[PDB]
Amino acid sequence: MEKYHGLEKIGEGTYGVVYKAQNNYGETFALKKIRLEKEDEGIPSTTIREISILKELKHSNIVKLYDVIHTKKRLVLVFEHLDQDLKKLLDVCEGGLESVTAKSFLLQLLNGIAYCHDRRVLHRDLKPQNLLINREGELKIADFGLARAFGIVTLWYRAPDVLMGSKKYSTTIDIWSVGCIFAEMVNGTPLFPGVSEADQLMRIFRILGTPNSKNWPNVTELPKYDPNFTVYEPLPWESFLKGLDESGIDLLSKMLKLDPNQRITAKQALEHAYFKE
Ligand SMILES: CC(C)[C@H](CO)Nc1nc(Nc2ccc(C(=O)O)c(Cl)c2)c2ncn(C(C)C)c2n1
Repeated sequence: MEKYHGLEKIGEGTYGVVYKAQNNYGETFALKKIRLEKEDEGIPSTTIREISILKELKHSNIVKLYDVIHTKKRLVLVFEHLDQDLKKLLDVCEGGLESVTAKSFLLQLLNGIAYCHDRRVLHRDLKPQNLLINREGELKIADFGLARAFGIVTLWYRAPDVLMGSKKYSTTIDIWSVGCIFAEMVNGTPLFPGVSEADQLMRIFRILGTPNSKNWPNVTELPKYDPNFTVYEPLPWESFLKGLDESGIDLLSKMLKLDPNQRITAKQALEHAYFKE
């Protein structure tokens, strides 16, 4: 427990409970105590190695990992502390964020993602709960790389190929989640708040169109593709987006391509005219 005190529970995060604490030097940290489904199983050395490599992620928009504390069927990660998450901010912003704010958060999110992607680190569970925000307006991403170590459930940010059973390593999956978060920041409200896997696909297809072999070649190869999906035409973007100019809609349309091979990358998104304005 590397001598920390004043453990204050922030709440229950994705892989465990998070506490604000101070060290014996009086500096502030966030401690994540990893929840172990099978207490007896123990954490293998390969897992400890996969988490510790994440200390090498040093970027102004990635939450810094300082330490990995492993003692006796107990696993604690020491991170920098941030004061809020984007979910808690969006909860008190009626209608969503001002255009200048959403653009500033999207830029920072894509920068942090570009950095990890260049190192072949995936997130795969991006959501407003893991986009942390300080009082200076700086956005930093939490939990990048942890899905590789660790694998009720929010489906709202999951790409349709993942929902249909794709399992391949791919950077495209995080870009879908960014597009869903972008729309949430401008609309106020989540874009595809599904209640199950089947309903999550339906919410997506109702807005963006049911996929087929012509608009997504090779879609029929996904394990849970269903040749009976209801057929929905795509809606015009202007009709379910608000407070976004032409460039913003354009950028958003590129992140929400159903076919992952046509989806914009993080670095491509950072070059888009939306950010020159
Ligand atoms: C749900 C919890 C566990 C949380 C939000 O994602 N995780 C969570 N919240 C943090 N900060 C706060 C502090 C206070 C509040 C508040 O409620 O006022 C919130 Cl939401 C976040 C935080 N800082 C570093 N980390 C690392 C551990 C990465 C954090 N993880």
